[PDB]
Amino acid sequence: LVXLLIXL
Repeated sequence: LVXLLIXL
């Protein structure tokens, strides 16, 4: 969702 945070 945000780069590699929270999935993509």
